[PDB]
Amino acid sequence: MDVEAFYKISYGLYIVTSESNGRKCGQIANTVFQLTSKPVQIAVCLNKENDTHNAVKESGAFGVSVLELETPMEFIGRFGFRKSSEFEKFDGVEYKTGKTGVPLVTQHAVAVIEAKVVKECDVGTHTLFVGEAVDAEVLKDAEVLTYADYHLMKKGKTPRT
Amino acid sequence: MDVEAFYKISYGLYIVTSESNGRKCGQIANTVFQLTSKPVQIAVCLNKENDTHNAVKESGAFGVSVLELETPMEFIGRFGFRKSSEFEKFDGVEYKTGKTGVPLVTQHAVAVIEAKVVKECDVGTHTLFVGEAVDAEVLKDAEVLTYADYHLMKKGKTPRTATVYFES
Ligand SMILES: NC(=O)c1ccc[n+]([C@@H]2O[C@H](COP(=O)([O-])OP(=O)(O)OC[C@H]3O[C@@H](n4cnc5c(N)ncnc54)[C@H](OP(=O)(O)O)[C@@H]3O)[C@@H](O)[C@H]2O)c1
Ligand SMILES: Cc1cc2nc3c(=O)[nH]c(=O)nc-3n(C[C@H](O)[C@H](O)[C@H](O)COP(=O)(O)O)c2cc1C
Repeated sequence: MDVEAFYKISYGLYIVTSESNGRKCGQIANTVFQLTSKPVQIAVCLNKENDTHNAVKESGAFGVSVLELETPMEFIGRFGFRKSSEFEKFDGVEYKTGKTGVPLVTQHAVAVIEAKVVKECDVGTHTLFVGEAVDAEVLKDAEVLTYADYHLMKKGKTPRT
Repeated sequence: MDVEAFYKISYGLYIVTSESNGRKCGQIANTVFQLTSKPVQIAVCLNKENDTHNAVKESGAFGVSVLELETPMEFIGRFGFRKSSEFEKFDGVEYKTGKTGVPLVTQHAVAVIEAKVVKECDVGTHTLFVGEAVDAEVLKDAEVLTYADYHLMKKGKTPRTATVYFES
């Protein structure tokens, strides 16, 4: 089995957020997808080792920020290469509080979505949370960043509108 | 709540296949994603009213063909009918059969993945099938077709994969 075949699967790039016990958590995730339309349900798959996973497990709510094409790599690293409980990821970033109580990061976001968890599907190393959308807003007219784009950025390439 | 925000989520375009009661089934789908790496697990979300949904639930296996950017619309159309015979879907289509028994469509595919269902997550109108990948292969050196590209091209417009430029 050639693991490189899985590189061919397409994804967006997002920040998945939640808050539990006054602790704001956020992580980068590429595994975010809409599952149904009646009602609108969005799934996020988070590693059980993540602080954001535990915040979602406890609070039963999560936010999703869809990242824009021009999101800086340091912003991606702020959320994707350290733990929320060990580094204040939200200090220095613009965000607001959703109707569910989750922090919705507006900085570099084309849109934000907040959802309440209605089902958890354990898949081993990760938990697939199924959330029913409670609110969603489009914030910018910018192009979205894809996971494939991010891999081109990793190679030193930079987006040019 | 602005529904347009949900259209900002990215997806690929795939043919999800299965075989049940000696009949090959296939359906276009955009909701296919890798859940885990240890072991590799792939999720596919299918509407309960689709024949492929039932084929996967019965057989416990599925295949995924990742479509190339240049896939003709007529080919995609073969796998998008609510009701169509096996011959209507597969006649003249290049495919091979994996150890799980599912037909792996290789035509217009950049890669194919074969999986055995290990868990089902019922989400109401759809079932999210969690499959443990048993095989996977890269077949071509071509760009993938994203769901957004598909929608653009369908309307005779240039793909995003062509409107965005990366500077080395
Ligand atoms: N939990 C999840 O669903 C999930 C999904 C993705 C990543 N992650 C985690 O996120 C962090 C950063 O991951 P990452 O995305 O930077 O990579 P990574 O998963 O750590 O991949 C390591 C290397 O594999 C190659 N590679 C992997 N995926 C590729 C792709 N889609 N396209 C092209 N090359 C690919 C590249 O090799 P070369 O650079 O040598 O070409 C890349 O540097 C890591 O801690 C990783 O474990 C978690
Ligand atoms: C490009 C990229 C994509 C990622 N995708 C996911 C994902 O889909 N699911 C996941 O659980 N972690 C994913 N991660 C890893 C988390 O963002 C990372 O482990 C983060 O440090 C977790 O933070 P937390 O402990 O504060 O939740 C990704 C990281 C990067 C850089």
